[PDB]
Amino acid sequence: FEGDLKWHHHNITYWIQNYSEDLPRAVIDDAFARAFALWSAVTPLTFTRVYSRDADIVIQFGVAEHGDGYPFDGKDGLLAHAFPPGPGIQGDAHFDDDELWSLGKGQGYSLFLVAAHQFGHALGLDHSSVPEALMYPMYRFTEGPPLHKDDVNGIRHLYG
Amino acid sequence: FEGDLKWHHHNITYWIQNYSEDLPRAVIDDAFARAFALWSAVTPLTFTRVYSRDADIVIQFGVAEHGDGYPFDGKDGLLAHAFPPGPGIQGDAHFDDDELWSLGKGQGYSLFLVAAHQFGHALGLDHSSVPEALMYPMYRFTEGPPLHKDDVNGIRHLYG
Ligand SMILES: CC(C)[C@H](C(=O)O)N(CCNC(=O)c1cccc(C(=O)NCCN([C@@H](C(=O)O)C(C)C)S(=O)(=O)c2ccc(-c3ccccc3)cc2)c1)S(=O)(=O)c1ccc(-c2ccccc2)cc1
Ligand SMILES: [Ca+2]
Ligand SMILES: [Ca+2]
Ligand SMILES: [Ca+2]
Ligand SMILES: [Ca+2]
Ligand SMILES: [Ca+2]
Ligand SMILES: [Ca+2]
Ligand SMILES: [Zn+2]
Ligand SMILES: [Zn+2]
Ligand SMILES: [Zn+2]
Ligand SMILES: [Zn+2]
Repeated sequence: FEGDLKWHHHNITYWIQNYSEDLPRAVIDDAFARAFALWSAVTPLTFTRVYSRDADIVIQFGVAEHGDGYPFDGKDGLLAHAFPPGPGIQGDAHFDDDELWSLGKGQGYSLFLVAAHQFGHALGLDHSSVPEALMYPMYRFTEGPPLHKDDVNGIRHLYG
Repeated sequence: FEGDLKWHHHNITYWIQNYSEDLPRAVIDDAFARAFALWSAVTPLTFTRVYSRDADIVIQFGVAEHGDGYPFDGKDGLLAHAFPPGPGIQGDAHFDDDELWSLGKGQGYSLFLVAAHQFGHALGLDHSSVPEALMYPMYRFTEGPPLHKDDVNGIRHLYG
């Protein structure tokens, strides 16, 4: 509630600028697609993968300094970040490639879960006080449906 | 916090209820004393160690669910928590003993710097937006003085 920053059109586009070596390109594309699908279902927004610098949400993996002014910190600590909606850097989502990206139970962080969390930020969502919620600021691996009442109440407040 | 929760007396008392086995008791006593020393310089408050359950700030090391419905999660993730000022549970500071507590550069998390962050919450400070600030909610080890302008502006907003 320093805003509320939101997108001002429904058909949001995204560009996967570059890839991590941790997973196959196809797997990465799918993790990101699944992560948008979670928000797609609960909002009037649609997400279209495009191959253009002019996409609303540009996705990159970057280690340390990746030229937006906000260095990653090597392994652990900061996992990723996303800028709230608006023009340019705003809306973009950056994943620290000093982390080990994976999917499923085990090593590293689920690219899916972390992307779903970053994309909530890329839609204008802040952190939730609810510990189970996707937008709670602490990563916990879960096999369960990632969205909870508080996440859905949050986007509904913005787009609903 | 909610309505700027703050203490309404100047002589704040604390009780170290139990001890982690990670460090000598004497080192633990001194780590916590130093953490209070940092907030006493910039505030009207003084902190007196007492040996009573009626202390304002009760300090304890615990694991998982530990009595307050706000459970810890084993090694890593959540490090500690403290409650804003007020009666009973309010003001108290809990340290996850599934973490390794240490001092200096190396293993584990510095009890001194974590205590200092927790005690700022136990005085009524919320999280800071400024990544260097002691009240920034990401642990980074540092040898430099812990307080930054944002922390001290925060405490002065509460206690003048
Ligand atoms: C803003 C970004 C750069 C980014 C993000 O959230 O997008 N990240 C920043 C996150 N940090 C925060 O912005 C933040 C904001 C508000 C609150 C919090 C927070 O409350 N964390 C818990 C704080 N802890 C306690 C406390 O601070 O007293 C307490 C409230 C439980 S703590 O135990 O974790 C803790 C304690 C002490 C300290 C400490 C700090 C300084 C000195 C000494 C100690 C730090 C943390 C964290 S991140 O770390 O790379 C990240 C984290 C989680 C996810 C995620 C992925 C999938 C599913 C769910 C989550 C993705 C990315
Ligand atoms: Ca953008
Ligand atoms: Ca990192
Ligand atoms: Ca990686
Ligand atoms: Ca923990
Ligand atoms: Ca108390
Ligand atoms: Ca321990
Ligand atoms: Zn970035
Ligand atoms: Zn977040
Ligand atoms: Zn507790
Ligand atoms: Zn904190």
